[PDB]
Amino acid sequence: ALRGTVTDFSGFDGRADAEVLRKAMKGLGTDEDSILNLLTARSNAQRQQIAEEFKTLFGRDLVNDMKSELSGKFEKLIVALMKPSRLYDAYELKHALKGAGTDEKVLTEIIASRTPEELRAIKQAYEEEYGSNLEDDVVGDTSGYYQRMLVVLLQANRDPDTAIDDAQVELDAQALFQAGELKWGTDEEKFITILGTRSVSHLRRVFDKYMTISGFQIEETIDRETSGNLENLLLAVVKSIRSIPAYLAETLYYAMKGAGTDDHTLIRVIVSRSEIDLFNIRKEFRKNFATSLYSMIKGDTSGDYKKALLLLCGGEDD
Ligand SMILES: [Ca+2]
Ligand SMILES: [Ca+2]
Ligand SMILES: [Ca+2]
Ligand SMILES: [Ca+2]
Ligand SMILES: [Ca+2]
Repeated sequence: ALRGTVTDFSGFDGRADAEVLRKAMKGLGTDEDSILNLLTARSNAQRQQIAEEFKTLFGRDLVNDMKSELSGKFEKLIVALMKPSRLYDAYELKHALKGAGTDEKVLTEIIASRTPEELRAIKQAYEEEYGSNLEDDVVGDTSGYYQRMLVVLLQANRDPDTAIDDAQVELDAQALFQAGELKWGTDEEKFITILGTRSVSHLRRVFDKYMTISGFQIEETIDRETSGNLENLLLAVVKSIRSIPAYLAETLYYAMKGAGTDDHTLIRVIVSRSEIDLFNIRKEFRKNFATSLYSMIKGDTSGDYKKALLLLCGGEDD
């Protein structure tokens, strides 16, 4: 079902590749084309072996050399591509948090689209890497119901997917109805508990029944009822429950759609999902925005950046 765009190379020889990267960097200037062409053609696992061979062959650090050679968005793109899979999200998170300011958009985006299983792994990796607790870190950087919603999510405790209980679907839909529209003010607590812990197949049935019952889609009530970070967060959770590929295909679009471009987001989503479901994130992008992801990047990006990007994504028509 899920499908990425980048895969393992068939005739992979880590040693050969490491040499191609040395030549491409040795001497005056760089062959940014030889780098971008090689790296976006190997799975992330293979990129770790290549970086291994490079050290054992030349006693040099691949990532550090490139950090030295490449620049701007291309660097940032290659540097993110080199990051080990099990550590990238943890790396993006630790970076949204740190500093004086936080990037809630990253916290929301990562915490909402990632499955419980991935939330757990992301949690282990984060701790072993920066010697800190992810929760403790988020809690300390956020507040209000936004913080509570995140923490509920960080528990990666969401209920399991069993046969749907109708009476239970009705009870939950009616509960959300009374907690928002039929209430003077909002009972965010109920939204947080039901949205953050119920099983996926269940909540999907709850979204429909709630529409039937109120004439609204849960998304509109959320918008009518809430505001700020909690709003964006809850919209993010509802979207992912419906379809992560679609929710991510949507946040990518809004990164480019605007005049400029949010390269950070554009980079993060493509890289992070390249080997998970970037293929599906592609279909949902065409179906809902009429354009293929390809053509959209092709128009907003440039340089080797644009070249690497399009090769990771690929597929002109979607
Ligand atoms: Ca050089
Ligand atoms: Ca540089
Ligand atoms: Ca209300
Ligand atoms: Ca609003
Ligand atoms: Ca633009």
